[PDB]
Amino acid sequence: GEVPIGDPKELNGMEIAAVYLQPIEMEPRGIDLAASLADIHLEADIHALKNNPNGFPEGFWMPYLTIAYELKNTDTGAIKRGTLMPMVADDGPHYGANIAMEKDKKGGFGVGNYELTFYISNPEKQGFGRHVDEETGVGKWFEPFKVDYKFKYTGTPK
Amino acid sequence: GEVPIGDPKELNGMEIAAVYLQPIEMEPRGIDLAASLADIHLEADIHALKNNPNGFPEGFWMPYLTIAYELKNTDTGAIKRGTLMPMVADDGPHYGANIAMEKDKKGGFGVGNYELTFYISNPEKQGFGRHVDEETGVGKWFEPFKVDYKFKYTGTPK
Ligand SMILES: [Zn+2]
Ligand SMILES: [Zn+2]
Repeated sequence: GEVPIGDPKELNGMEIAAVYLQPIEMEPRGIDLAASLADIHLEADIHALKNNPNGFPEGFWMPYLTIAYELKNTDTGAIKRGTLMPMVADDGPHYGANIAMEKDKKGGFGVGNYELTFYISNPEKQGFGRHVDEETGVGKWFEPFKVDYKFKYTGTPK
Repeated sequence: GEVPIGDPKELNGMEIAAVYLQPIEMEPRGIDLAASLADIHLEADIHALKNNPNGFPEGFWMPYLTIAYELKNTDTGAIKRGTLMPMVADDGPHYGANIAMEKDKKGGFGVGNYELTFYISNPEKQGFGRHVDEETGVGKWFEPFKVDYKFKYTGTPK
């Protein structure tokens, strides 16, 4: 199951949605938390809107983004942070991370009320280039920004 | 104002076409050869085919590839190698490099018959993941490969 986290935002020429899923078995091994040690996969779905000012066609996945996350259980105060990594599934690329929830004994990450924040930086931080000549050039990149979501976490999708 | 280089190749779930155009100005600075030192901008246009085996939607740009090129003037025997870098223009993302031809201080890269080779490695080299679970997983990435083109360079179009 895919559970939507809050409502998707249209910001800075992109549609930015958050969902969580069952833990994802991913390769290459070692880069991310193993699926068996996780309770969910947190995903950011980020695609260009129409009239994207940085030259991305409508619907294209936005690549080379840096996406940090903060996940807060507002009931318990438990907080965890990390970064999502780029990967591909049978239905296309996304940003994601396996996350231990109930499995994490270092904090109160069980069923409850959560706040999720993404801190998103533009592709130039990873060295992705942009044409700036008059003939082929595009608009300047957005400055780093945050999007916030509130959701109820009800357990690993079933 | 793109000049086609040879015939496009379809392999490993991708269409791989090459074009050149006038030199472009890229940010961030100090990575790509400066436009004034160049004669052309070489581009690799790489998009998913139908039924891409790694889950990329048809038409999507293929991101996180490592791509080198070798360019050989078959008339003079002059050969140069470099890297293509990911970037976005007003027509979307591509891999490209500004290249000195007539302006190459070594000489031998003027108007003539050329062989161009791309050497391409998969996204895992750059930390890109893939789902491997039964429900949403995708197959292995291609091993490093090359594709070859033949074309006539008719001079700097700047
Ligand atoms: Zn994933
Ligand atoms: Zn370019």
